[PDB]
Amino acid sequence: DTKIWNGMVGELVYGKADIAIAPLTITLVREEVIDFSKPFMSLGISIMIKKPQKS
Amino acid sequence: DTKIWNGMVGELVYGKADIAIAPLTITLVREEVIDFSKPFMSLGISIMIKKPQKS
Repeated sequence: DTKIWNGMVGELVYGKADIAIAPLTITLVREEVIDFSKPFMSLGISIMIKKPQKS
Repeated sequence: DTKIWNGMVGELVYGKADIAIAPLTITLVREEVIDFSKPFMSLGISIMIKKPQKS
């Protein structure tokens, strides 16, 4: 609605913060306003299930 | 010895090539001379063993 970044990006875009060292997912629209470094931690959606025991 | 980049980077640094779309591992010393994009394919060292035989 306002197209105003909240959160850490709103602290980075609006001069409130100097840098971010945080679990920030690199997306397209986030690089449109700030600059990421290269990723330090690759990840993806994973399947958490119960550890099974003796059906 | 010569500190001359061979390969695709030597084609990119020395103006021979315009861009690289190739399996190029992003390292520190490679970014010291050219600019990578964000990685399109995360990977790592994997363990190839024999598939369990059907004997």
